[PDB]
Amino acid sequence: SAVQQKLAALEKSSGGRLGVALIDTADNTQVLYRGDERFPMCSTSKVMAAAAVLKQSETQKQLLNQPVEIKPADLVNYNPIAEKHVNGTMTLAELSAAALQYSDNTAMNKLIAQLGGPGGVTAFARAIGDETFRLDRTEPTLNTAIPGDPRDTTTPRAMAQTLRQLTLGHALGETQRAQLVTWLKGNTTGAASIRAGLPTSWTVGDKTGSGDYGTTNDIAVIWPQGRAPLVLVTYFTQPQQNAESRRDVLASAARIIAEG
Repeated sequence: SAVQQKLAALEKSSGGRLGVALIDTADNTQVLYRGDERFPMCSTSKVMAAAAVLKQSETQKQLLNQPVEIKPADLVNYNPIAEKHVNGTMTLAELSAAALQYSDNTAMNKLIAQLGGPGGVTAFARAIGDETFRLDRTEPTLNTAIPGDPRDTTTPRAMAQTLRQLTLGHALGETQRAQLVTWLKGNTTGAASIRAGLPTSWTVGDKTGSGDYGTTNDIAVIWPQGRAPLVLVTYFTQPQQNAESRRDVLASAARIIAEG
């Protein structure tokens, strides 16, 4: 496969380890590169926590409007939105939007708490048929991305299938799914990642992640004009703990995929 040789070449040029899964919902064909290797999720895990809260709201129909206190002690390392509301409240919807669209880490920790800890996020993954995802820690320590460490990892294949079911499938109810899609389409952190390798005409919803070891990730749902949507996951990590982020690799991987 030409796409697999070009992805292997991109990886060699980059000096890191690249993982890719594409699902084409037209024929449900899959393109995988290191699809069964584990990669640190970093903030791409926020999608699962938000979806788990949405699933709870199918029965607790007013759950997303519940106010949650933001206190100074709740603040961690990166809280662009929560900081604007310390000693006030945010609703669970506002926290979900902040975690997804601004990668707010305090918001992620509040979602984890609502689910009863990391094990409650993992439980949701299992409930929708994802046996691979594991969330072990809260923010910010889930981003340590230590080589070989299985904590807070998943595989590209697994995350593609799960993102498909959440956004285009029916793992969530109809209003919950629509809300997730709307949040993802509204992400503000993704301009330099998958979006940058795709035609400007295509609609993307995505969630970025970054961490130590130069870990640079993006998971996306893509709606090409007049064509079936695609799911694309791109994970990348590097050998030096201090390595710089490489969002250009993810753009390049998307461009390779789009060429095919």
